[PDB]
Amino acid sequence: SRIAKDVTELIGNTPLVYLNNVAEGCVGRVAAKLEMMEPCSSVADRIGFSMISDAEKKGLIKPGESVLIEPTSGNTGVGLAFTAAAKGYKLIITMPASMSTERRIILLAFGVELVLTDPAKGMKGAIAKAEEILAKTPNGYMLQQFENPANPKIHYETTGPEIWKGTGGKIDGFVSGIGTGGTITGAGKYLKEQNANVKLYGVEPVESAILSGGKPGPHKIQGIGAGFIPSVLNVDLIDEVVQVSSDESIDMARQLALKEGLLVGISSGAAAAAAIKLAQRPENAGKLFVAIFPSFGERYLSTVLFDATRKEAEAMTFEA
Ligand SMILES: CSCC[C@H](/N=C/c1c(COP(=O)(O)O)cnc(C)c1O)C(=O)O
Repeated sequence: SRIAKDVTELIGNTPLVYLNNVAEGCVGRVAAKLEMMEPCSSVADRIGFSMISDAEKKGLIKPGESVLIEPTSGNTGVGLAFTAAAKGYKLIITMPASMSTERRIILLAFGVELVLTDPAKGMKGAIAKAEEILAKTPNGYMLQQFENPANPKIHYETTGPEIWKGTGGKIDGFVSGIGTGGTITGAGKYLKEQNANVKLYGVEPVESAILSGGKPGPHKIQGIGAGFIPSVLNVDLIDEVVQVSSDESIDMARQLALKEGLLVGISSGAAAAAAIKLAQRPENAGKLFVAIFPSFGERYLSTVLFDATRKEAEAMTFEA
C-alpha cells in the first residue's frame, strides 16, 4: 500500500456491490459498478483525466501553456475541472446560464473559467461559444468528449478490466446507459475480447430512444440520451437496447437509496431498472449482469430527483 502522487492516481478501481432488496424476483444477479466512488463521485472522472493525460503524452498540450476548453453541462466538466486543477491547466467550460447555480459553484471552486451562454440556445449556444472561444484563443484546446478516442480508450484499459477481474470472468452481461457512448464501447470491447458470449445491453430514455428507432426527446435521466450517435459510440457492439422512462429511473434511483443505502443519481437508477428487468427474464437464471452506477446522488439535491422528499423537508415544521 502506497501514497498516490496526486488526486489523479486515485481515478478508477471502483467497487462492485450486489443489489439485494431491489432485485427481488430476479433469477439472475446484478452487481453495481459504483463510479460514485470515483474521486469526484462520477464516471466522467475517467475521461476527464484520460483526454488530458492523452493530449499531454501526445505533446499537443502543456500546463498553463495550453488552454483547455469544452462544451458540457454535465459531470465531465467536474471530471476535467479537478484534473486541470492538479495539473495546472486554465479551463473554460461553456454551458447555458440555465444549469443550476451549484453546478456553477463546483467548477468555480476548481478555478474553472465557466462561461455562460444563451440559456435558450441549449447546447448549440454552448458549443458555439465553445468553438468560438477556440478559434479565438491562440493555444485553446477543444477536448470533445464525444469525438476524442481517449474517452472509450480509458474504459478499454480500466473500467473494462476492473469489471472483468472483478466478477472473476463470470460476468454474463454488461449494462450501461449511453451518454457519449464511451463507457459501453471502451469497457465493452474489452469484455467481448475476453468472452464473445458477453452481452452489451445499451440503456437509453424511453422518451428519447433514438437507437430504438424513436425520435430524440427531452427527459430527466440526466447524463444519457444525448439524442444522437456520438462518434465514439460504436453501436455495432450493442447486443440489445433496453429503454426506461424518466419515471422508473427516478423511482428506481429512490428504491436504491432506501433498500441498498446507495445514494445515486437518476442515471444510475435507470441502469439498474434495466439490469433488474433483464435479471428477471427466466432464460437468464444464474447469469451475472454488471450495471454501471455513473454518479452519486448528492450532486442532484437540486433536481427533479429530490423535489418529492424536498417538500417533505421545507414543509415539515419543528416539534417541541
Ligand atoms: C449529455 S451526456 C453527458 C456525458 C458526460 N457525463 C457522463 C455521464 C453518463 C454517460 O456515460 P458515457 O460512457 O455514455 O458517456 C451517464 N450518467 C452520468 C451521471 C454521467 O455524468 C458529461 O456530463 O459531460
